[PDB]
Amino acid sequence: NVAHGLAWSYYIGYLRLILPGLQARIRMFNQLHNNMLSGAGSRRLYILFPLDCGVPDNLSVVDPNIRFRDMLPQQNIDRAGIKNRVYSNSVYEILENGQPAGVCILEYATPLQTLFAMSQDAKAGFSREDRLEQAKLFCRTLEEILEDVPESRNNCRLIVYQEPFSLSQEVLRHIRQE
Amino acid sequence: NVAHGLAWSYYIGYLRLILPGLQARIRMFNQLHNNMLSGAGSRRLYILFPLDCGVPDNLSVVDPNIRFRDMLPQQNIDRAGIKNRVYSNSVYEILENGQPAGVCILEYATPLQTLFAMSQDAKAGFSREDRLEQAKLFCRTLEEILEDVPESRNNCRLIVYQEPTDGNSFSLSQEVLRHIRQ
Ligand SMILES: Nc1ncnc2c1ncn2[C@@H]1O[C@@H]2COP(=O)(O)O[C@H]3[C@@H](O)[C@H](n4cnc5c(N)ncnc54)O[C@@H]3COP(=O)(O)O[C@H]2[C@H]1O
Repeated sequence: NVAHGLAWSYYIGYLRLILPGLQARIRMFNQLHNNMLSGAGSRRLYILFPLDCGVPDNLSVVDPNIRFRDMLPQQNIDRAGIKNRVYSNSVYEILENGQPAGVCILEYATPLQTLFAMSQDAKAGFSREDRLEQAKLFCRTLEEILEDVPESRNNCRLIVYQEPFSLSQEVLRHIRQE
Repeated sequence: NVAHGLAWSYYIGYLRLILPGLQARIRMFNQLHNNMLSGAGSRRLYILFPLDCGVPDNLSVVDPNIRFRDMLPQQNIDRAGIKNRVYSNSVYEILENGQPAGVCILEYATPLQTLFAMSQDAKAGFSREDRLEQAKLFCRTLEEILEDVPESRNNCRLIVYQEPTDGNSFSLSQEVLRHIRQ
């Protein structure tokens, strides 16, 4: 199942690596940028999961209420022969009525671009309904791996959504949760 | 289709991205390192494909004759929200009883690590015969995807091999040299 591969790829090749040392890179960010990620809703990685598989590379474009602030300190790992493979995250202010109402670390789940792609292939196949079906399983499979590792919930939130819808707002919702 | 998602991932999420900008970075690497990557066989990205899916992080350990030299310039891309996501590649000397035999860009196919642990997982399951079958399919799917990308053959070389369990001899560093020597 493609989705299980995508989900295991995301965990193994990324989360499992990135998640143990997030709070470390955040204590550093606060010392460096004047205690910006102070709040509890600020000390997690918010991962956007459009079930439509539509994933823009620039967030400010898509919702002008999401403004780039800085990047977390870089994290450098030897990976499968690549020396110092770089793992980098970005920090964002979210706006409400043009005011900075909250800050967080934010990105999309990259492999949904891959799912989209497979789906448009003239021989691979899928349809919108098959692709949406695989997107949900991707998400479901990712959740259930994350359970066996309670370093997840402290460190990361999944934000899942389908568009049959305010992005900067739904992000504030979760930030304000904590 | 697990291997299929993985073959599409390595391309859509990597080779699509970095193969085009590869030669610009090499020529820069040459100007900062005394024209090291001189040969046509050196100006390629060599990707190791162990069908055994045992993919260690450090090469020199797995074959003493593969020595880390330096790194290519990094390429930064805004990607799915991450600003300046970094794409980095490493350069290697390949030794032959202490004599520098060839020099290239070299790495493993990272997703092989994913099949490995997937197989080991208690519930995700599948055996060593099933993982081997999926690793093969990965390569095959990858290679057919790449047909529509004529730049690729001038930029990267897939090096597929299974390691011996029968006692036979296999030299990885030799294998890389053969490919370079093409
Ligand atoms: N440094 C990072 N920063 C932020 N997110 C990250 C990340 N590394 C990984 N991810 C997430 O991990 C997914 C799979 O990572 P993976 O490393 O196993 O497997 C990767 C890897 O095999 C190859 N690859 C991708 N990016 C690479 C890179 N920057 N350097 C070397 N190889 C890379 O592409 C495969 C799939 O790439 P893909 O990007 O689509 O998808 C990545 C991405 O979704």
